Amino acid sequence: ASRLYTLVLVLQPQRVLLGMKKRGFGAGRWNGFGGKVQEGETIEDGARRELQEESGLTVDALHKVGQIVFEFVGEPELMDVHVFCTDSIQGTPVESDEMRPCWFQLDQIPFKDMWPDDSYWFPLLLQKKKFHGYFKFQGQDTILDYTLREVDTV
Ligand SMILES: Nc1nc2nccc(-c3ccncc3F)c2[nH]1
Repeated sequence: ASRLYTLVLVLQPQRVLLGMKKRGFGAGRWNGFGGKVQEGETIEDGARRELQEESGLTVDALHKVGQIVFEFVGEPELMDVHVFCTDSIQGTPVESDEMRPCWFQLDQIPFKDMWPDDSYWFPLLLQKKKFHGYFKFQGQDTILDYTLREVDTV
């Protein structure tokens, strides 16, 4: 019982693009760009589509960097998040009713205003490591337990 999601991080040598979600699930936290994968769509095509819908950017080749499975206690569906990065985009990040984008220097990633698991795996993404993670949450703030391991093949 799992549902597919994508997450794209635009990660350049000295800065990363994040978006502040304004409403809905995850609102109030900085995040990459992503969402649910659609019927008849590959995961990578879904990742590219979500980047455009949410940020206004067009991506040239996505790299698989991780997979994170989220369990929220008391919710039946696990969230199977496929994480991608890119360093080459076209377009200017667009603020909309759903998302406020901002570039961050790597030393200033706003972990206090992100989902708490990001503090664990974002540093691997910054060092160009690939990973498989699992995080069990109670509510949206408490990690009850987790696993996180580096892998050679996502
Ligand atoms: N960067 C990041 N960390 C997260 N932690 C827990 C959940 C989610 C999440 C957000 C939106 N849709 C699905 C999800 F699984 C996270 N996204």
